[PDB]
Amino acid sequence: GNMLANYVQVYVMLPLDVVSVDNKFEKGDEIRAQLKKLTEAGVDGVMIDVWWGLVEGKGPKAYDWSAYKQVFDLVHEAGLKLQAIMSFHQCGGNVGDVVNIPIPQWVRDVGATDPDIFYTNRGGTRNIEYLTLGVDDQPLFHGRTAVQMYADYMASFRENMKKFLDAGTIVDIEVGLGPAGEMRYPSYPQSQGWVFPGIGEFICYDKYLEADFKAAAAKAGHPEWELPDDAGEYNDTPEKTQFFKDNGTYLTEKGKFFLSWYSNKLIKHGDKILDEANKVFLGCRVQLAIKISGIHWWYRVPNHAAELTAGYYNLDDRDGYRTIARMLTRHHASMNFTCAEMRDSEQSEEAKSAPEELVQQVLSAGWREGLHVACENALGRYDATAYNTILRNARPKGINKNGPPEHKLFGFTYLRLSNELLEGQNYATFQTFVEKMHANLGHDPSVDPVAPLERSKPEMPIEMILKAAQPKLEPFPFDKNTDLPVKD
Repeated sequence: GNMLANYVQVYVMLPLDVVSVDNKFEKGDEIRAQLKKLTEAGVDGVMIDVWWGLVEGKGPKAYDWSAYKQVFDLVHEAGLKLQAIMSFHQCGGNVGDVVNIPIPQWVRDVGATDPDIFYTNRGGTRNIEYLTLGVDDQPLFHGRTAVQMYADYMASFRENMKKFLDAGTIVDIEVGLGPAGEMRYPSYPQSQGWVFPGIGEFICYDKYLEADFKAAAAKAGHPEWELPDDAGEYNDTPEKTQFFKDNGTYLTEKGKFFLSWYSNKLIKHGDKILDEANKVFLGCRVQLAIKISGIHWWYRVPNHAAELTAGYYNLDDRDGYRTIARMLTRHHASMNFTCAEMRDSEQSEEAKSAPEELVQQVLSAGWREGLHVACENALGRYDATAYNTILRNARPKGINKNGPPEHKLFGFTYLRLSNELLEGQNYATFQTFVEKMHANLGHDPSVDPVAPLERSKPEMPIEMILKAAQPKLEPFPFDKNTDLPVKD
């Protein structure tokens, strides 16, 4: 047979500051020159955050797409594909961050009288990076619900970016579903004192979510159940808490119920927003995608505390990522993950980290459910070893010289475009990496054509999503090293 299906697309994330904090595009010459280097390297496309805080920052439904239209023109001009992130979250916000784009001010002004629009921890601190899913359907924003704001925003995107959708330049719409665009709770915020590898905190104490839990608990026959109060704080370790210790509460009926409620609220948050995104982009030659955070710390202990507080109900015998993958199937949505470049030996022992096992579990879960799985690197790397790790995860069993690979990533996106990537040995090493991802076949402008987006299949009962959690299956086999390594 033939081995064309070993080809893995490579995308490059554009710089964080590509559009200025005042929603102006001022880097036309630089970007054009940078994209020229990417085409010379055989890159398939680029990816960009489309910041809600810029486009709708001046007022409700006051959409200004003018800066992004200019960037998209340069990408189209370059013959590159484009993945657009609907970025409903804050950019920056930490002391020292250069690019700071909070969510629109008129949205946050509602918090002056209703601070419960923000994800809230047990101590009462409000996180302003992203609106709590508890107000998904609360009409608090000049009459609109949060989901309405997101759907209207994506609708205006489709109408205004018609030229690039019709031409096929845009191939993916990534729907931001939480902090950093990731479908998770803000369980480890730097802005509130979290330091790696703290277990994080459950962030479900805003009045809307607490009322939701109260109702669910009452209906379950346990009105005495309250939200956890024994889980510790951001920087604790699992054994210093009653919730996560051995024979802790997370193993009790009470704990199991809360964790199920917590993680299920997140899954249905994505399910409903993907449903509305599917209707907005119906007929467009795009695939919808979500982004899953790579919470690799405390993976090597039974409590998986850091994953649990982020909203991923993942245990040694419970696959908290295949449930998410099962939810995505009806939307034909792709699952975008991270940590593609990480090796277990690169992490510290005290963090109980296992990024390789995490990546293998997530990829395997997506592949078991027939999804397109794509990945990013979590940290900026320019060394051959990082690329060889990505190559391993891109084709776990290497090249199939007489057919399609057993499994493969649908794509990889490199974080992140910069001048240091495009100079000297960094650029030469990157170009070799693209060649190996393409299986030495060369850049293919027409690979993986995107079919017109079809309507989501019928919504599943939560039982069908939860069925995927157990029995937890072993991951598909991954080779230790790629068969197509890059020379240092």
